[PDB]
Amino acid sequence: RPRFSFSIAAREGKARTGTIEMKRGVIRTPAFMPVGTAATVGADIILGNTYHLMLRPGAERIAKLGGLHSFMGWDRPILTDSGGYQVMTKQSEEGVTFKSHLDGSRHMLSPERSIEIQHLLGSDIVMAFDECTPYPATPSRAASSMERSMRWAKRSRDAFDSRKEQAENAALFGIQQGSVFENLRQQSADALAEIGFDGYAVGGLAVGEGQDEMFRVLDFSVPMLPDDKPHYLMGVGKPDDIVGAVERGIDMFDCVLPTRSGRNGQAFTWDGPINIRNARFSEDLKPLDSECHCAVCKWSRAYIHHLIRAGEILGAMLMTEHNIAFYQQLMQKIRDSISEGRFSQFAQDFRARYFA
Amino acid sequence: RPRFSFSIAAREGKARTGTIEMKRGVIRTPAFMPVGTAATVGADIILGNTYHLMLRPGAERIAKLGGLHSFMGWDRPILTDSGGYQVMTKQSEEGVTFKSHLDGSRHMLSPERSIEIQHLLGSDIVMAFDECTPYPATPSRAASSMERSMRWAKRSRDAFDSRKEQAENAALFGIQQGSVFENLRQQSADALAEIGFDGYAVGGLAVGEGQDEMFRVLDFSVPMLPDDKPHYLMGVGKPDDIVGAVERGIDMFDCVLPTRSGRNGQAFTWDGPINIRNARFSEDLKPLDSECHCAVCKWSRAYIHHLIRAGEILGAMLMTEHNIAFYQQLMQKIRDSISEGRFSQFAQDFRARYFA
Ligand SMILES: Nc1nc2c(CCc3ccccc3)c3nc[nH]c3cc2c(=O)[nH]1
Ligand SMILES: Nc1nc2c(CCc3ccccc3)c3nc[nH]c3cc2c(=O)[nH]1
Ligand SMILES: [Zn+2]
Ligand SMILES: [Zn+2]
Repeated sequence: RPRFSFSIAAREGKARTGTIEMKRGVIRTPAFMPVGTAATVGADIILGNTYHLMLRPGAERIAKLGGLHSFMGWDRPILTDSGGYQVMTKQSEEGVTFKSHLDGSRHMLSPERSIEIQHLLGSDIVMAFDECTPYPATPSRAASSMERSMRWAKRSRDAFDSRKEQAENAALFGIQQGSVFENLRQQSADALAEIGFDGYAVGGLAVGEGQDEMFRVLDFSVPMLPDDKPHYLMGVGKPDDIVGAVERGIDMFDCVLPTRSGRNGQAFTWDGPINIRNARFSEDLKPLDSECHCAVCKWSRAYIHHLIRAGEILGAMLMTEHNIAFYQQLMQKIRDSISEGRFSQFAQDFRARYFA
Repeated sequence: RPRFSFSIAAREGKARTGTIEMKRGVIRTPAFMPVGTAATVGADIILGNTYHLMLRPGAERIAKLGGLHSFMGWDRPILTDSGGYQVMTKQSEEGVTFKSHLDGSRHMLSPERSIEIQHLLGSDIVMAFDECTPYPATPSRAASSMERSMRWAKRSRDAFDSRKEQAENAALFGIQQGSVFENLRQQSADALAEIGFDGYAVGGLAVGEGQDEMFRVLDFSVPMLPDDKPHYLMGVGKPDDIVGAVERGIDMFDCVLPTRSGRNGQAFTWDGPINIRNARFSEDLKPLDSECHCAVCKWSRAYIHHLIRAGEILGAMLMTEHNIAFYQQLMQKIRDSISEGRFSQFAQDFRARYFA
């Protein structure tokens, strides 16, 4: 396999389905990328949590232990974020400084240090070091923030290219910013394409703007990115957010929801989310989702309800496994429907059932 | 398979190894019986938690859902306790009354109601309704308590025999009491044998007495029980407690330790218990136990350490899976060594390593 090759196998409207080939494995797109620590080692790529890892146990320590693949027992691709979003504290053109709440140790984050940390973690897809602009933002502040992120994007590119093992075996994604403003999104896309990256992320969304505004921003933002490269929407999202983002040309997704909801009693089903702790499930013998193929859907809603209400860790684990599996089944149905030219119909059918 | 058949295949000293045949499966002895809600569905029999189940969701509701086997997705034998130990509040010759902290509902427990609840749960091994005598106890109070438990044992026998489906398909164990007093233990054993049960439990231990006292009580108590029937030590115990109890003729065990320790960072290993949260494991690449065959022993001590320190539910789940698996590997090595006539040597080797 090559270091990085993205090929589009089928299209329907703005939606695409295809593959990213990397040395450690093939990623089927559109892809959902789950938190790597969420369950036992389906997903083609998992996330490492750069910000958490640089605090505990530290990037150098992870490298001493053989890198994240050996550490987590996962030999397929891993994507890491650049760490600044999670941090953001004192910011400047050099980077961000912050104090660890874990032990008071001081940490600097800069484009160069972010790339170095991700190199030490051994991730396969490295994110440029950006500034996630807060929402809402004025045009002036969004522009200043986006401009700093583009200078940091070039510094991330150079730092990545200066590490031969990283340049030859990993891939680097640039991150578009610009808040909700079309002209800043265009300026950011042009700056990123002039630098050149392996894939392009749409950053600065899933920050509280709501689905309508998010879709409006995707409508003009995704076409600004190189069509022949993967498009990664960071932090998105609920199942209906994912369907609509694929309809707007997104290829890759991550979201805290499947694992967070799995810890707070919420299960995703084709009939929408349910809170399994509710008394209405105490005698419900149907599996979590009727059509779900996951291992949990052996276990009834009644039993999972019981486990969670009883405080048993098994309950939260089964809920999390189901949610992660549901997201991957969603992505499989998206990929198959695009490939078969029936994605528009799938999206309509999905939304009628999910919101009924 | 018969309703109940216990056969002893080999002996070494007071230790025995063999099988209990029941309609739903064969139980290899000496057996460890794990909490059924502890992990996904090795163990030959699991425990139901009668006291918890009669409060949530209620025995009638479990029966409406098809009984515990269907509810928990476990088609092999299940043992249930009689519920009074866990309850013990107002006590009398009729039984015990108590108020549920969950919803203030009033509940009575009597020998008849305890047997009925266990019938509704559908368990395969039913415990007689006893009074677990507190420790320490005076001879007079231990005697009064033991005498009440023997009257309740006969009432449990009669209630069990009056339910044809239970009498024909389940088994009933009587529970020896008498605190630490040899003459009361003898009186209790004689009373139970005159009633007649399928197996005999040694109750009233693992209540704070310490291993020396527990072994002293087993030394004279286990020989009082019918030799050709299984001997169940309730609530025991740490791995070294189990080894010494097998050396004294016990066939069946249950204990909260594997799951409790799995939730508080403690892992059982052949080199003794370790607290995985300790910083000394942050860079330890060895699996939880070096010789352990469980699935966790793919994962290093360093990674499990990280997961638990990071608050990830996956960490507690892997710890619990390892501990349950370690207990079953312990029981397998006990059974094999007795069968091969090398159990005395195994016990010596186990204790030298476990306490080194
Ligand atoms: N670098 C960066 N990360 C974002 C994340 C975290 C994604 C991430 C990837 C991999 C691991 C953890 C987190 C966002 N989450 C929601 N909205 C987000 C926006 C951004 C953004 O603009 N920039
Ligand atoms: N009925 C009874 N139970 C006991 C338990 C719970 C065993 C149990 C079995 C199955 C499920 C839950 C609990 C004890 N636990 C520690 N020491 C114990 C003593 C007794 C006892 O004397 N009587
Ligand atoms: Zn499922
Ligand atoms: Zn193990």
